[PDB]
Amino acid sequence: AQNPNCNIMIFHPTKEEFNDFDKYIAYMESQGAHRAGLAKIIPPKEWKARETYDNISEILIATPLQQVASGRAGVFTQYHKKKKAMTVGEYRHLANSKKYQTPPHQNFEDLERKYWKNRIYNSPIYGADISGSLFDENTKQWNLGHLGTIQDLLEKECGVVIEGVNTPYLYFGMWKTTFAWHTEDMDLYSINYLHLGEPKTWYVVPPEHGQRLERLARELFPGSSRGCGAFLRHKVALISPTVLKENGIPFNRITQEAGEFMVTFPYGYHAGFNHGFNCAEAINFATPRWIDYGKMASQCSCGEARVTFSMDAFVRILQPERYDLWKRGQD
Ligand SMILES: O=C(O)CNC(=O)C(=O)O
Ligand SMILES: [Mg+2]
Ligand code: NI
Ligand SMILES: [Zn+2]
Repeated sequence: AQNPNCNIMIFHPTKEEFNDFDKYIAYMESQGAHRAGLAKIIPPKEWKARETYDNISEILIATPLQQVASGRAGVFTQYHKKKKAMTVGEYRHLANSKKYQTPPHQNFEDLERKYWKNRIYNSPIYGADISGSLFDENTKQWNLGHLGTIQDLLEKECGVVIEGVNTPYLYFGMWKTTFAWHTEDMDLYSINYLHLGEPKTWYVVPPEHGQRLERLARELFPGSSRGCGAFLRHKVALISPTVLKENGIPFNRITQEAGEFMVTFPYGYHAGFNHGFNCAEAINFATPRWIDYGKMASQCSCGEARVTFSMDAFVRILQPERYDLWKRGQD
């Protein structure tokens, strides 16, 4: 078995290997990459996402989210308070202000220490989940707006044609902006490209050990667990590496820098934080190997998770027994 310790693997495809996206994902899996839940892909030196980032300031962040924490430093939830709209230029200025800017630090490890010590005492503002793309239309390789759609994959594998669409999302971050522990909708893959700015630190639990994280989460968030049998789908709970280690949960960590891709694999729980002002683009995707994960994915039916239009068909076709309860949660 390849990669039996479930380490995060880093790949350096050549320009020729960067042509065929599906083929390269299957290659990475042949080397055991998926066992970690997360892989890094460094593009060939010849590649670029677009020519420059000099003209992005007028993008609108219609609903910036202030991420307010509750709990203790290593075990907390966050809720998202909606703020007034602002442009990317306005948000960048805000991220760089004395109130929000990255503190002085020695290296990524020192910054990570500072994050976990101090995150809860601040409420950073995240421009998350903005439909759109920063890839140039002429970028033919690993262009996250030109991937094969999940609806087409389901139709290719299973023969059933379904409604729905699959488009990317932009994320504008600042210091301490946080992504809570989660797997993707329907335990899909994700791919995330860090277009510009400061790094993003990731934590990940191997898919084969995801239920260990779920059992810890139920212990640490016991009211939430009584409320919903899949409350990590709410995407609000944080648990620090120190607490994971104290409880014997297998995990790994890595820092993504600008110009790098990360892929999360089906049922790979992940969480993390941004180091300073940045912009990422991410989208969900599927492969043949996903289908079995999609059929077994947990679902939130309590009403909290509320998701896209296109998840309806995935539940309806892959999980018909669960469909009626899940759809009630959507309505
Ligand atoms: O970058 C973020 O805030 C969150 N991203 C992801 O969870 C992802 O790409 O799957
Ligand atoms: Mg602009
Ligand atoms: Ni994710
Ligand atoms: Zn729920």
